[PDB]
Amino acid sequence: VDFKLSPSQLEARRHAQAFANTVLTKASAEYSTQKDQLSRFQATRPFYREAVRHGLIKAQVPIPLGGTMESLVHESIILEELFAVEPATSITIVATALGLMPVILCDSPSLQEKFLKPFISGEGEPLASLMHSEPNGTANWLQKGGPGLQTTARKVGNEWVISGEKLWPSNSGGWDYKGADLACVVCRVSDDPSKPQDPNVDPATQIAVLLVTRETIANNKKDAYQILGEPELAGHITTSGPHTRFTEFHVPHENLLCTPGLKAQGLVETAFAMSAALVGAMAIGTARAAFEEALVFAKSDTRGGSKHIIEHQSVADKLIDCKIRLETSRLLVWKAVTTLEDEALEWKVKLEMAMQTKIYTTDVAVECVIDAMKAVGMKSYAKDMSFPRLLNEVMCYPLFDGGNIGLRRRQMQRVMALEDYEPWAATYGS
Amino acid sequence: VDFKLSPSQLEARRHAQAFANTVLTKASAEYSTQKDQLSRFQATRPFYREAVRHGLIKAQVPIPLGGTMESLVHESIILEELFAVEPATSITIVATALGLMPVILCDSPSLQEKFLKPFISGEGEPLASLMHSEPNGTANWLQKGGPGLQTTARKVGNEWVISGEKLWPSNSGGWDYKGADLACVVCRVSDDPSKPQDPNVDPATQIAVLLVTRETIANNKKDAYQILGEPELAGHITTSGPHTRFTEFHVPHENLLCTPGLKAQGLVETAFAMSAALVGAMAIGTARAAFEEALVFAKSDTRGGSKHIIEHQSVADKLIDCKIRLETSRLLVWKAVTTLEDEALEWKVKLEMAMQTKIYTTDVAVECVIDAMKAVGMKSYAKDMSFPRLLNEVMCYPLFDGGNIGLRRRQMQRVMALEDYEPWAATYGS
Amino acid sequence: VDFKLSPSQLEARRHAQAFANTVLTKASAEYSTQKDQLSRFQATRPFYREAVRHGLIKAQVPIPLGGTMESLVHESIILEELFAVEPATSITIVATALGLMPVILCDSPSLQEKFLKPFISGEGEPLASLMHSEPNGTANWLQKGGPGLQTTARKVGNEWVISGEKLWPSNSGGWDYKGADLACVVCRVSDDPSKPQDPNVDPATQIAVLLVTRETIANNKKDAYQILGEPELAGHITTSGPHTRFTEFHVPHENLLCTPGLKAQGLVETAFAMSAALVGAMAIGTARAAFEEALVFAKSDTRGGSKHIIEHQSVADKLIDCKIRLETSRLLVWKAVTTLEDEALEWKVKLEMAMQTKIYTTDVAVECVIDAMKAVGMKSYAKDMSFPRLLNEVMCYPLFDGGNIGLRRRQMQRVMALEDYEPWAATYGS
Amino acid sequence: VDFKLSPSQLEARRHAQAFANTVLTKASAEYSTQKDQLSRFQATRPFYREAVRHGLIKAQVPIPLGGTMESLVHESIILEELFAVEPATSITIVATALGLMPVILCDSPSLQEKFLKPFISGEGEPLASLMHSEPNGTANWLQKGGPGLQTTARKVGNEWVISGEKLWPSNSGGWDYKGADLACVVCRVSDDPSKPQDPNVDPATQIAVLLVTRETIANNKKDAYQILGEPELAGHITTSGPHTRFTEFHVPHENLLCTPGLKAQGLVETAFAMSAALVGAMAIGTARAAFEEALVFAKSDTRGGSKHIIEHQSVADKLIDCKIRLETSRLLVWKAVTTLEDEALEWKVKLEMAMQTKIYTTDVAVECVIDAMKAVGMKSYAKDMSFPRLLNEVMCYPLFDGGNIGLRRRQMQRVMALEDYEPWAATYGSS
Ligand SMILES: [C][C][C][C][C][C](C#N)N1=C2C(=O)[N]C(=O)N=C2N([C][C]([O])[C]([O])[C]([O])[C]OP([O])(=O)OP([O])(=O)O[C][C]2O[C](N3[C]=NC4=C3N=[C]N=C4[N])[C]([O])[C]2[O])C2=[C]C([C])=C([C])[C]=C21
Ligand SMILES: [C][C][C][C][C][C](C#N)N1=C2C(=O)[N]C(=O)N=C2N([C][C]([O])[C]([O])[C]([O])[C]OP([O])(=O)OP([O])(=O)O[C][C]2O[C](N3[C]=NC4=C3N=[C]N=C4[N])[C]([O])[C]2[O])C2=[C]C([C])=C([C])[C]=C21
Ligand SMILES: [C][C][C][C][C][C](C#N)N1=C2C(=O)[N]C(=O)N=C2N([C][C]([O])[C]([O])[C]([O])[C]OP([O])(=O)OP([O])(=O)O[C][C]2O[C](N3[C]=NC4=C3N=[C]N=C4[N])[C]([O])[C]2[O])C2=[C]C([C])=C([C])[C]=C21
Ligand SMILES: [C][C][C][C][C][C](C#N)N1=C2C(=O)[N]C(=O)N=C2N([C][C]([O])[C]([O])[C]([O])[C]OP([O])(=O)OP([O])(=O)O[C][C]2O[C](N3[C]=NC4=C3N=[C]N=C4[N])[C]([O])[C]2[O])C2=[C]C([C])=C([C])[C]=C21
Repeated sequence: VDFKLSPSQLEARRHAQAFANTVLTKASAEYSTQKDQLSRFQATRPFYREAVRHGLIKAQVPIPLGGTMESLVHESIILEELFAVEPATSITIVATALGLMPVILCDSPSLQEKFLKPFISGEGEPLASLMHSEPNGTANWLQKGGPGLQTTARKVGNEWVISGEKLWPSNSGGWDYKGADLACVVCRVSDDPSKPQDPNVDPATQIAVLLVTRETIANNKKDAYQILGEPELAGHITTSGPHTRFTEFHVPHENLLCTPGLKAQGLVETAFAMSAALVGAMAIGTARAAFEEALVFAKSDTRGGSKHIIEHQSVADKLIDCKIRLETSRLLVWKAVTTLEDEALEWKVKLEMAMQTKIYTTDVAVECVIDAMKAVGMKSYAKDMSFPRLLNEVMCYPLFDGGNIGLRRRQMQRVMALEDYEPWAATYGS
Repeated sequence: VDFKLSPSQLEARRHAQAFANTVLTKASAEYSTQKDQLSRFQATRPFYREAVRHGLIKAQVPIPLGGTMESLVHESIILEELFAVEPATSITIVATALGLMPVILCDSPSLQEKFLKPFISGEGEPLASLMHSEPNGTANWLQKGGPGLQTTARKVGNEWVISGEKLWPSNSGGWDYKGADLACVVCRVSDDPSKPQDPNVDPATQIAVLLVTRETIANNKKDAYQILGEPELAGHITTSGPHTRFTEFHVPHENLLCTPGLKAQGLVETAFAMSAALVGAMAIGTARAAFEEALVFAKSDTRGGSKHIIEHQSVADKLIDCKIRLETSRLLVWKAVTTLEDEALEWKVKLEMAMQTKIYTTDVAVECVIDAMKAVGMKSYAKDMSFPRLLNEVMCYPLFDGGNIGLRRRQMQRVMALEDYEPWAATYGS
Repeated sequence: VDFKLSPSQLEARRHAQAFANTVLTKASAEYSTQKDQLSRFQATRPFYREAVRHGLIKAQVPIPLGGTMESLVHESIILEELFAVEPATSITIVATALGLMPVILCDSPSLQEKFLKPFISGEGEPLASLMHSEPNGTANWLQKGGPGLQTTARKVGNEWVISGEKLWPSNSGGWDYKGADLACVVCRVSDDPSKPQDPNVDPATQIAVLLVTRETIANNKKDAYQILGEPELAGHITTSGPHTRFTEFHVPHENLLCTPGLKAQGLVETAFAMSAALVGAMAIGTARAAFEEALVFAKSDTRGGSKHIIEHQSVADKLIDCKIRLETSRLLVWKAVTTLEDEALEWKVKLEMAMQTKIYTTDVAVECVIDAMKAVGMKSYAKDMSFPRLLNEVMCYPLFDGGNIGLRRRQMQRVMALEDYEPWAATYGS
Repeated sequence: VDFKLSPSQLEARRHAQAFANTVLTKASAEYSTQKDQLSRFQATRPFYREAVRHGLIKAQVPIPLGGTMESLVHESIILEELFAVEPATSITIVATALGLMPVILCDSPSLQEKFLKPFISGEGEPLASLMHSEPNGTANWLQKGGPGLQTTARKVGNEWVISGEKLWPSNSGGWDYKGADLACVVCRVSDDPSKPQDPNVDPATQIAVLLVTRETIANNKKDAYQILGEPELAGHITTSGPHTRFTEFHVPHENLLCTPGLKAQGLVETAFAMSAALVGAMAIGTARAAFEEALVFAKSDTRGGSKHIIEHQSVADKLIDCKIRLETSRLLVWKAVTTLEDEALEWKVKLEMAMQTKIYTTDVAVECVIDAMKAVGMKSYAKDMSFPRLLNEVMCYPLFDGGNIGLRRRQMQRVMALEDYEPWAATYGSS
């Protein structure tokens, strides 16, 4: 057991810091003047372009697939540094990574060659999206006896026809609402969409994932793909994640990611478990910005007293708590991503670790931001400091990427209740 | 011991609910279009007008002084209903109340008659402000050997001359930056503002409070009173609490609230202790709105499952923790304001109880809003629900009205450390 | 709304204190030399004797029934004082109170007069016990489709025959294992005990409560009523709540408490709800002793430094948190018991308030004891201080009287989910 | 970065597990019958003998000093397995390790060769004790202008004379109150012990460590070393940490660990910093036993319902929270001991990491035990389950080894307040 960083991992850190400082710091002056969520998102376009130019999109795809991703620890380091400065654009990079994951993870060399090509070119501003989330929710999408996903697909000849609405998927409508360069649309198979999911068939057996590109949307009637809305979010105000409606939206059979059923579900599960671990790095980045801002302040400001406020035990107690949360969180992320890369561990083991990581790091990040504000006091509440932005951004994390209460705690509970559950396999082996 | 409400307490609730429902609900339409903090405050003026017309400003003044305040429990009931709906204007009323408290509490019948007049009239939109807070902080304003308040006063002839800066005080610049109708300016006495506070002099012995009206300001040179800025707040985006500079600002000696010294400090301390108790009702109002919005959702929405989400043990646990926090908070506030009104108890007992109240209610109000959001899930993060507003609003409370970490816990610690401290005196008697 | 105590409330406190100080302080010298739970329980007989002599058992029965209970606030005040000194004997009194509650609550004046008789006499050491808890658990005793209670009753001729086992009920085997002077044995009605509970009938319709006295036991074969064992408890080491087997145990039909079904369930529910509210006073008593011991220590000990440790912000912070938990807890208890006594309120309102109180008071009491230990430091871990006993004692409360996790949160959840739920009805009315 | 365990690390776990299960499980039958703290301690002697025989005392000493300790991660693994089963005897072993640390960390080969010898022999039941703590407290022992340690020392001829009292030090009296085989006695230097510490001199400059063996004690008058008492503890009921009084107790100058002053204080700090990191594994063992008992119960008991209670969200939530605390705790411990072993890092960086580790792991262990008890319910409260023992044992951890409130939070705060404080140096290197 070793925690030492390789030269390539310290370089990744240096590269991410340089990009965030020289590029991402200029973003706010552009997006802040815009009047709504989409406009703010479109204002980030030049910065994403610079991310592509800096090789950061290509770094979201494994080397075997023509990308430059060195490992998930490198990835975790990059994301922490990025989110400690500016989640605008940073969020777009990782949302694209997620949107690429089902293609990355499938075992279809032709699909990989064809659909990952734009993202490994180092050109343009291509966006990917994993379109899973829906207006009615998704915590219960696999509940046997329940309605299931409300975006459905049926096969008609050599094509699939998609019917229904998505809500929340990042980048899903692309820069201009004519679509992400690649969307992986997750559907429930239904020959007759006006009828309820069969309560006697396992929902996981009816899952399909269809690859939709801008070409696919262009080859369809205009009214077959409509953007109905764009949520105004409490924080991450520069992201896009619209409300989309599919109506008789035709997709070539060749665009079907794999055979419908447990394998399709598994691709979705694996993608979202990988994101569950990586989200920890984002949360640490945000909470670290908070902690660091409060630490610098506490060590340089006396608040009209005789000594720097760090010298008061209650203030120090808050900063200690912040520090501990960030330290424990990073260790857990690095544990989780390494666990996920370990070919000798069973899925159950990797999944459970990923669930722990998402739950802990996101819950604790919020406490860290809030405790940092309390320590600084009143001055943390005005927008000449980072905290108002950080407070809104940090509340995203426990809720998104499969919220802790409805999704991640349930996924974990399910593993723990299996007769063969081995709690310590990721540490002490089977 | 009795918890039953009188018909007048019930009417106070009804009256406050109706005002919030019929008047306050219309405020957002007006302030949401405005570009900055001051503009948003100005947009709020017609609603403070209606609050005056509804008698709510007169209700901030005791009956023996020409006001209509029935009791502090009536007050606590009104504040909860207002803040449950909309802190805009509601904050202005309560900030005015605090700005009036030093005059309400003094032993000067002539001063009371003169200065409370416009506030008990039922007319106009008159604003009051207790101007204590400062750019450098105030947590250590009473520390012997420290720099002390940086807003100072010296007597010259039959006038006092104020030098220095205030920051944060609600309403202080009035509607137009020409002054609150009444500001109580808290100063440290210094015949030479260039020299440090005497470290062998108890800071409390040097406190003066000077009454400043729009007339006082108009009778001074142009740049003797300057508004240097207006903080943009995370929440309560329609209040005004500017950065003010006094330069050789002359005030008549007749406007000095009382003899400078311990009695002046006493009036400030007492006003802030009353507001420490009342603030709990504000926190309750915000957190209650969060709880109720989450509760309705939970009992009407299945999130794509087969049952309402309140039927999941994890969801119910969150709503349970919310309800418990709200219930204990309200009991504590009523206990505290009732203790304040009890002539048999000595100040230190009333003070310790008010500190507890402020600390508890404001800390747990934050947790209540956060748990409500975790129970609702992703939907809580978009502005078509209240939570984004409530999250920014609730974080004000542990920070403002004397922060828990620097001020209130320290005030409580000091009382607990006294040799004759009686922990249960507010309950079981001395 | 009023918090002021009457002369009788103040006398009840004074009386409880004198009894705790003069009588209870001497119990430890007797029970400490004993070898097992029963030996320790039996060694407290002389102190329960004194409690009866001080009228404390008679005080558990309302005045219309020949007892001296003044109110539930008086009761809460009494219990707080007793448990702040010594839970031994104190626990026996309140367990007797619980045992008597179903009789006190029933609609039969002749049952009341016959069975309550020895408890209002002021002589002897009468013990009562509500025999509900079982070896297999009780959290799901009313679950439709579940196995239900495993102590069952069938009617044969003019008598009932009880089959099965109880575990935990305080006082159940009396001083000598020949039985409590009054036991209320809660049973699932089953004509054939070898058959499972019918999954098609609502469990609450099958509840019956049978009154079992030392007479009943003497009138049965020696092997019909067996004590299989006595749990060795972490804390409250002088109580008795043994493992009891009923085999073909015959009970007169006259000794049936009421009609089986909802009526009998209602009496059990009501009894346990009242105890849910009163348990708060016991938890406060224990936590108060912890807080006050830490407080006195903090104010008199420098821990080899230059100042009393209460002058360290981290120490004060712990003491402040303790104080707040205690204050909020007592407010909630007094609110709940008052709510229980208000005939204008629906049962579900009283139930929900009782549930909140049990959950909150018992959870935070544990935190209060631990923090007080943290503040005192290493010294708190040795048995020359109260803390070791208090720690073990305090951990009983979240678990017993219906655990927070399996029972009270579930009872509260059920109420919150009802369509006609009124969260604030106990405060603001229906 | 790597989390995989080596064959020897995996073997250290199997070995520690086998010893706990075959040996330590039998301890209870012997100590449970005794009537007081010392008797219960004395009843564990045969189990400590077996620990020695299994090479576990030798494993508390670095290889270069003739011991068998392979690394602090190995140590962490061992302690977690031991404490998961039985802290009796396990506590004696680690308390000995701490008592050995000042000698292990000193720069005197002759002193190490001589004093560490019985402990690496693989025979007997040798005990070591770091005698720092005192009746009046030690949170403030280094406070300038404060009273300081009340165990003082003065040099008279070629000897040192110790005056004052210790309280709490593990094993300090040995098995029979004739002394631990090696005690490291931490003293404040004072020529006239009736005079207060000079408020103008830095307390750290006055620290001395004097080695005191059974021979030392035998060479003194009887009344010069007396045990005044033995605390009855809430938990870890089989350990000894007596109240000791030194009255004109003579020690050879040859037994002075190093020159009094900052270097002597540094050895104490480093020793206690190392133990701050290792304590985390002790707390993990205790909390882990709680988690595992609750998990087994939750997955095989319906509590009179129609499904196992782990199938209830609120029960799962407690087990999840326990699991997460345990996982985060072990990562932190392993990070901390790895940091401590990193020659490229500054002391302040190592210390800060050790403080964090101690504060977090020990606070969170307590929550883990209590949550596991809440999930099991009423049954966890009776002594036919482990929890009553685990509850009392777990509360020791935030309190001992320098309590979190008075000591470890203050040591950490002090580091954070320095101008050159580097928060992420143990992770991202120094700039
Ligand atoms: C890598 C990282 C990056 C990320 C980004 C993403 C994520 N996640 N994005 C997205 C995408 O892309 N795609 C998609 O699809 N999506 C998305 N998102 C969204 C998210 O994911 C979320 O999380 C979802 O939507 C889900 O949600 P939730 O909340 O979790 O769920 P719901 O269904 O809605 O529910 C709610 C609630 O309820 C309750 N429950 C239910 N059920 C249940 C419950 N409990 C218990 N149990 C049961 N069964 C609970 O409470 C819950 O909470 C997104 C978003 C955003 C904002 C962004 C920015 C992005 C994104
Ligand atoms: C009842 C209702 C009413 C409300 C309104 C008001 C209030 N409060 N307003 C005002 C007025 O009116 N006036 C005045 O003057 N002011 C005001 N404000 C402000 C507030 O009050 C606040 O709170 C103040 O500013 C204070 O703050 P703080 O934070 O508390 O303090 P400082 O000084 O800043 O400090 C900070 C921090 O630091 C630390 N420390 C210091 N010192 C110390 C410490 N610790 C410990 N120890 C010591 N010694 C801590 O951490 C702290 O925290 C206001 C405001 C607003 C926003 C509004 C809206 C309003 C108002
Ligand atoms: C007023 C004051 C007085 C008191 C005393 C009494 C009480 N309470 N005692 C008694 C009597 O008397 N009687 C009877 O019967 N009993 C008794 N106890 C006992 C108690 O009450 C307890 O609490 C019972 O046992 C119950 O328990 P719990 O725990 O709650 O339940 P279970 O069934 O066992 O369960 C466990 C667990 O699991 C889980 N779960 C289940 N289920 C479920 C769940 N979760 C969710 N959901 C569902 N459904 C949970 O976690 C739980 O926890 C007693 C006792 C003692 C110790 C004493 C001293 C006394 C008494
Ligand atoms: C790993 C290994 C393990 C081993 C074991 C040991 C440890 N720890 N042991 C011992 C030895 O060996 N040695 C010695 O010396 N000792 C010992 N111990 C004891 C412990 O360590 C403890 O921790 C000590 O004592 C310390 O305590 P504390 O608590 O921390 O302190 P003090 O002084 O007492 O204090 C208390 C309190 O107070 C307060 N404060 C003060 N000061 C201050 C404060 N605050 C804030 N600030 C300031 N400045 C606080 O709150 C505190 O808490 C031992 C023990 C035991 C039981 C065992 C079993 C073992 C041992």
